[PDB]
Amino acid sequence: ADTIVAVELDTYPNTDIGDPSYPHIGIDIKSVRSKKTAKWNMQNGKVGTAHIIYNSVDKRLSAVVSYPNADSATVSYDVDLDNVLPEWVRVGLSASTGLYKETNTILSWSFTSKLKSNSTHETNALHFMFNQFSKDQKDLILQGDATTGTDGNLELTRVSSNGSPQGSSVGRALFYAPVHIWESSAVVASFEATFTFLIKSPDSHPADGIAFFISNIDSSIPSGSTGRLLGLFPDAN
Amino acid sequence: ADTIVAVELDTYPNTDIGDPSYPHIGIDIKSVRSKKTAKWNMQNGKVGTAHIIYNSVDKRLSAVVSYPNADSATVSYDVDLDNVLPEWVRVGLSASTGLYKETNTILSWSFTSKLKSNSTHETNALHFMFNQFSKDQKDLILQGDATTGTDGNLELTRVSSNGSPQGSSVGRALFYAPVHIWESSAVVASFEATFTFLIKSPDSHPADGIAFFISNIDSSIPSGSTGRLLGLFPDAN
Ligand SMILES: CCN(CC)c1ccc2c(c1)Oc1cc(N(CC)CC)ccc1C2c1ccccc1C(=O)OCCOCCOCCOCCn1cc(CO[C@H]2O[C@H](CO)[C@@H](O)[C@H](O)[C@@H]2O)nn1
Ligand SMILES: CCN(CC)c1ccc2c(c1)Oc1cc(N(CC)CC)ccc1C2c1ccccc1C(=O)OCCOCCOCCOCCn1cc(CO[C@H]2O[C@H](CO)[C@@H](O)[C@H](O)[C@@H]2O)nn1
Ligand SMILES: [Ca+2]
Ligand SMILES: [Ca+2]
Ligand SMILES: [Cl-]
Ligand SMILES: [Mn+2]
Ligand SMILES: [Mn+2]
Repeated sequence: ADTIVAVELDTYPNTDIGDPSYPHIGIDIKSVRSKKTAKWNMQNGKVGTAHIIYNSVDKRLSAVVSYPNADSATVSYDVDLDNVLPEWVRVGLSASTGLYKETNTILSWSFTSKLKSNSTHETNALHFMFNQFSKDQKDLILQGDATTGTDGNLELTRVSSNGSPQGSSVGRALFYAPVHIWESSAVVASFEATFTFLIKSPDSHPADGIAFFISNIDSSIPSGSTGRLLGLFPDAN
Repeated sequence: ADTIVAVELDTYPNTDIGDPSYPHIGIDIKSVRSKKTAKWNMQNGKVGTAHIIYNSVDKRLSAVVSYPNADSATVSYDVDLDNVLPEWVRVGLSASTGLYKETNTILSWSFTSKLKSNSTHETNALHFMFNQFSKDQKDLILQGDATTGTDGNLELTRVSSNGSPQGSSVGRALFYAPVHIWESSAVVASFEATFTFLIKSPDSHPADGIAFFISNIDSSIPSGSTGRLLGLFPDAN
């Protein structure tokens, strides 16, 4: 099975598998049942921003989601990455719909990682930034329904000709290169990610959400992970 | 056959392919016969640094090689990358030995590329930095004889357990992800690369050199490209 660390922007309450009763952001460590959540006043049709940060000094994974002129939703959690992930991983965005639906449109995505070994500036780093996406975005691995379209955006889940979202869709985008996120010789390991997103839904209840995730390098969309499993997990354990 | 743009640090004069009669730096555009060169006072067994810069404003590819407390060697040449390379490329380092030999050790390597589209801050960027190479360096594609060591270095060509280099060796390391180096809607496409290198020879005569190159994404070492072809070119044309 894949190993997943994720921050979920969960638009649909699946109370029967642990979700609080409202849209929420959550920190997911090898399970769709979030280790920590916070209430998220999601806004239909508006562009939001997510920021995810980790450092190995405090060993705290944190995330904040916001819209311009609204209160932010924020969540933090203890995590030792040497403990949960392999040394080398890929990073990605995932989204899904199920019975209920929403656009899962990514307008920008940036990531930076740094791994300072043993010595006094002996730092390896990777940074990438996408402020638009091309039709052939060769440095992304697109999985499932994910496409990079005419608009210059990444559509994680299937969108019709008119821009209207489709149900029972799942897609991910992974950065092409593996990332060295820990090494036992590192004096400080750290990363950050940011992305801007447009979740819009004709439905009463949008579903199901978007996540930034870190996985084993050979991760793929697990079977039956559309809808509530957010393209990340094979089951709800 | 591959499409190659390179900066060569050429330690061995092959004057029958237009090398000048001394070690030299050169700019190579689809041929081992450099479009331009400058004399380079190579220093056997000392750590040197190379810096390669390109912007699409001036459309000029420039390179400097130096050692601490020595004069530098510099070369520049007109290059429209859109006219030479595909939109997507890989970036790498190559070296070879032939009948004469040298260590072709890389101690660090960084690269940054930026592509500003149509719009006003519509920048995509990639940056990586290796100040130490690990034994399993998963974000490098190693070709031929190249290896990464538990000593933290990248040996592009074959070195024996006792430290002495081998003849008839060729090896390359390419960053794992494809790089978007130009786009027809770009206001500015630019990049820079730096590496530190250690070339040592027990011989009186070191050969053959190290190069930073940009290639078609599917580039591989041309058959028989040891010696003067620097692992870059299938022939001397
Ligand atoms: C919200 C209004 N409700 C509550 C009244 C609702 C909505 C749809 C069905 C519901 C109930 O019940 C059944 C029951 C059955 N049974 C078998 C004959 C008896 C167990 C079969 C189909 C449905 C549907 C349904 C019919 C047609 C097409 C698809 C679905 C569907 O996917 O249901 C979900 C899975 O079914 C199997 C068990 O079902 C109970 C689970 O929990 C029940 C509460 N529930 C279901 C859902 C929507 O779940 C889907 O969409 C979600 C949002 O996109 C995703 O998170 C989720 O993964 C799934 O895709 N939300 N809450
Ligand atoms: C293994 C013992 N060694 C090492 C001690 C060895 C063996 C033979 C030679 C050696 C060295 O050196 C030279 C040097 C010269 N020079 C000019 C007066 C001085 C710059 C001329 C000939 C030789 C020969 C030699 C003599 C007779 C018959 C054939 C060769 C021969 O090199 O054939 C080799 C292949 O050739 C094909 C290319 O053909 C046009 C080249 O133009 C000729 C000028 N030349 C050849 C060389 C060396 O080329 C090899 O080594 C280079 C350095 O590693 C590589 O750049 C090159 O690709 C090739 O591996 N350098 N200049
Ligand atoms: Ca949910
Ligand atoms: Ca030469
Ligand atoms: Cl590729
Ligand atoms: Mn949830
Ligand atoms: Mn030359």
